[PDB]
Amino acid sequence: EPEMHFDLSSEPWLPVRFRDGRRSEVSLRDIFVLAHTIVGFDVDFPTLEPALLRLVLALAYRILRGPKDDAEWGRLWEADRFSEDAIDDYFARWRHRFDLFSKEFPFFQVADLEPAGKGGVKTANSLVAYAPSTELALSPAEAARWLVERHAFGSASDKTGAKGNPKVKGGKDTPAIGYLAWIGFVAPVGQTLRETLLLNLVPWQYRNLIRGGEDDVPAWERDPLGPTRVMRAPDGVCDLFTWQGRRIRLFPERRGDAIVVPRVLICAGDEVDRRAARDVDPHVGWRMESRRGAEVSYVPLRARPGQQVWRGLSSVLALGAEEQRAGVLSFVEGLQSRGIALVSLLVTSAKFGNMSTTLDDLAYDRLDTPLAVLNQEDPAAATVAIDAVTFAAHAAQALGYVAEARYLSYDLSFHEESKRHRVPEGKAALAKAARSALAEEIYGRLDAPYRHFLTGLANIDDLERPRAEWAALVEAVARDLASRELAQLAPAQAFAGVAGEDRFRRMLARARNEFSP
Repeated sequence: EPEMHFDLSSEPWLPVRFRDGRRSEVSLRDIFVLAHTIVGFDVDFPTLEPALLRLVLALAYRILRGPKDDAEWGRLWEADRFSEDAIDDYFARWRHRFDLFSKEFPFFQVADLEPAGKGGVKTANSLVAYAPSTELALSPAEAARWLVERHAFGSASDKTGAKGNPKVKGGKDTPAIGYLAWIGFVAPVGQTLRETLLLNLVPWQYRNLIRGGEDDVPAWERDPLGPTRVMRAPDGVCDLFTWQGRRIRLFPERRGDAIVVPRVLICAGDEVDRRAARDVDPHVGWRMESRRGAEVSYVPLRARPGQQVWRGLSSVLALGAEEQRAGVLSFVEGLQSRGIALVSLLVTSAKFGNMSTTLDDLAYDRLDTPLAVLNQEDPAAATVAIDAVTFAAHAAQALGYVAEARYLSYDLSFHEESKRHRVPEGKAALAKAARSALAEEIYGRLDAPYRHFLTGLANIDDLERPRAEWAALVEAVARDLASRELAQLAPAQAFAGVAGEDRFRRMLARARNEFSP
C-alpha cells in the first residue's frame, strides 16, 4: 500500500481571501510567497484565526531570522513582498517536520501515542470545536486546522490517559484549558496579510513587549514529544506560539484514492508557566490582581462576552493604573510615521463551565481603531473615545426610567411626590430586566454609529467637534426609543410616563453636560 503523506508546506489547507476576491486554501509556502496578494484569513470558526495567525508568525520569525530591531522591521515594511528564496530555503530544511502523516515526525503529533487502557481513541469529530450554543471523517486539511486549534484552545475534557504518562490515575490525566482559551487575545489586522504579519512581528529589541531571539525555536524544530508532559516557561514567542498544549495522534485511512481522518487520540500536554507568559506574549494585556510585597499576581485582560467590543474599549487600551495593554498595541502605537492611520483589532476570549469542561461563551470581534487612539503621549483621542462610551452607558441608564414606567406605582404611603413614584418590591426583578433590555437595545442602535465615530478620530485635530456630534447622535437615538416606549403605556400608566420621561431627560442632560459641556 502506498504511504500516506500530507505536506503542510506544499498542500492547500489555510483558507484565505485574495485581494481580487478569490477565496481558497493555500499551503504554508504560498501563504508567505503570496502574503502581499492576500487580504487575510478566511476561517470557518473564530478560534481558528488566532491559532493559525500565531502559527504563521512563529514561522515568519524563523524564515526571516528576525526582525531583531527597528531597522530590520523597517526594511521589511518598505519592501513589497517576502523573499521566495528565504521561504524555500527554510521549507527545504524543515519540510521533513511538516508532514501531517509522517511515521516518525507527524506534525503537532506523537507518532506512537496509545491509550493507557481501553476506548481512549475517539472519532475525528471530537477534534472539531462547535459554537458555545459524528461519523464524518475529516479531510487532511480540516484535521490539520483543528489540530493547530486544539493545542491552544482545548478544555479540561481532554483527560484520556496516554500510555507511558506516569501521571495517569484512574485512567486519566486532566489538563488545564489551552493557553489561548485562557488569555484575552488581541492582534492588529492590516489591509493585506503581509501587513498583518508585519504589524504583529514585534522586533526582538522590544524586551519590554516580547521575548524572542535566535535560540527561540518552534515545536517542529524541537525534538518530537512523547506521552509525558510538564509545566515549563516558554523560551520566546516561536516556542509559545506553537505550544504543544496537548498530546494528539491522528489515525488516517485510505478510502479509494482519498486519505481521510476518521479517528483521533487527544491527551493532556504541556502547561504554560503563566508568570513567564506575561514576559513573552505580545497578544495579551494584564491587570494586577494582588500584591503582597514582592509577590504580585496578574490576570489577563478579557473582552467581555455578550457585549459589542467597543463597550470594553477601556480593557483594550488598559489606561487604568493596574492595567497594561497588549505588547503588540504598544508596538503599533509607535508606527504613525510609517503611513498607518488605522488597524482592525481582532479580539477573542473564552469562558468555560462545568469545571473547565464546557465552552460556555466565546467573545469574538473586530474593531477599526485609529493609531491616534493608541497614543499615550497625547491622550486626547483616547479620552474622547472612552468618554463617548461612558456617555452611551449614561444614556442607556437614563432610559431605565422609561423602561420601568409600565411597572411603576403611585404609592400613597410615601409623603413626597418623588418617593410615591416607585416600582413596588414584587415587580423589582421584572423592572430591572426591562431596564437591561432597553439598555441592550440602545447599544445595538449605537453600534454602527460608534464604529464610524471611532474611525473618524484618525483625521481630526479639534476633537471637541466629534465630542459634540456624538452627544447629539446619542440623544436623538435615546429620545426615539423613549418616545416609542412612552407611546405603548396603558392609560393608567400615563402618570408613570410623565415621571419616567422627566427622570430620563434630567439624567441625560446631566450626563450630556459632563460629556460635551
